[PDB]
Amino acid sequence: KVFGRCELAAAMKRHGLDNYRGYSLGNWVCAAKFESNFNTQATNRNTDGSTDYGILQINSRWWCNDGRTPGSRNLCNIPCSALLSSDITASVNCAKKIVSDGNGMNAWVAWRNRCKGTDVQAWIRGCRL
Ligand SMILES: [Au+]
Ligand SMILES: [Au+]
Ligand SMILES: [Au+]
Repeated sequence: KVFGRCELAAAMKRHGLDNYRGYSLGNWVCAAKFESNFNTQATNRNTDGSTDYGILQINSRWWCNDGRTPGSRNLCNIPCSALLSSDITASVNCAKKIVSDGNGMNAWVAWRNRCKGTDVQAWIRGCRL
């Protein structure tokens, strides 16, 4: 599914991402925009052989098993295809774990390069939350 901006904001809000680890909702919406263009099905291969899955582009090197990422971990203990569902619960729950691990949202390259230090509240503007 390709979410609408305020549609994703609302769904991320109900799953408890708004100020989760101090990251306002706009950070999560901004990161999803630039990671996946709000598309739950987005998949992108990394140069290292891993693949990024879903609306928050969670990586197979560390977080999920896709069956083809040799020498890697599955710390969310999920097949990566679970990250492509139109229900974003699995992506969210895995991301809480990622963002909690000491590197915060800097684990998301699109966030660090396109969201961090920006006026991210603009991503939730006009949304009913
Ligand atoms: Au949801
Ligand atoms: Au949830
Ligand atoms: Au994020």
